[PDB]
Amino acid sequence: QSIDQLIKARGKVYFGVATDQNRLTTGKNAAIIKADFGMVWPENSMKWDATEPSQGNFNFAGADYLVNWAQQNGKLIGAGCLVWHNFLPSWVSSITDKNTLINVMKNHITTLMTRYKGKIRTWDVVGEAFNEDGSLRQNVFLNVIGEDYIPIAFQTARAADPNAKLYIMDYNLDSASYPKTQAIVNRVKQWRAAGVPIDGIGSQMHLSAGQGAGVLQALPLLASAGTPEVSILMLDVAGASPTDYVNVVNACLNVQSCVGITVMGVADPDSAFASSTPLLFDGNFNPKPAYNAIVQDLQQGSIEG
Ligand SMILES: O=[N+]([O-])c1ccc2nn[nH]c2c1
Repeated sequence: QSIDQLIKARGKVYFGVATDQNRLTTGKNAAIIKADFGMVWPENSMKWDATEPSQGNFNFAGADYLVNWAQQNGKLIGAGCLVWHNFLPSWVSSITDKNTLINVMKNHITTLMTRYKGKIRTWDVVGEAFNEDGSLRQNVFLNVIGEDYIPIAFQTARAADPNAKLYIMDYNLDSASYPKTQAIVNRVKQWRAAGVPIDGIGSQMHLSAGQGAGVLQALPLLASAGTPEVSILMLDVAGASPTDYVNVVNACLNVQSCVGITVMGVADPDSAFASSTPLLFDGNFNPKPAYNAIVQDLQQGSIEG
């Protein structure tokens, strides 16, 4: 059974997966994605160091392949991350002039979003902007531009493609009592109050065993920022326990504004954390216990009021 179909039947938008051209042309990835997933994200091909490796020199072959494959196969597309300290070329992080960095950031945003205008459901505009203690991360953007870089990025994105849902994403938002979780909620509330167009918070859920249960409290806390959407991104779970995975899925189901879940890949050998066997399919492309547990969970209705 298809977990995407099953989650749609429970009123959600999608169950998605990260992929790219290499995956689609090897293994059984394309067959599994066609059958079982409803949204794709580029694993690597939309990163800044993939797409703009030197100034104004855009590389779109990989991203184009994924977007076209998704279109041809009737899948939604998410993409990102546009402004991120990760995977950022040294030509960017060496800029010291404020107006230059502002325009470099804006052109990166606008060029990527314009190319795919109208085709992308969700853009992750700003990623990993917070320190663990909840203060803003001192990346090049914060150091050179200051905290206005976040509002500027979102407004620029809204202008470039008003159809897209614009997200901020971060990791270690998996515990309701952790400082980072409350801090992103607080900052997003105040950005939105000031007119900054943040449509979603995406929680990047690279989990260790046993962390699924806590998401049942963290995800509702994230939703309390009042964004129209929240989502689960980059999901994998060390050990791939059915209990962890079912708890994450149920957190999504419990949170009205949660639109869906994206897993970080299809099969274990293709994970960056392969030795932790953290995905839903094994090295034979058979569904693992966790996949089947999710299927059982989604088939079984809850008693609603
Ligand atoms: O959910 N995802 O797996 C995922 C992968 C790569 C991304 N880049 N920006 N957002 C992303 C989400």
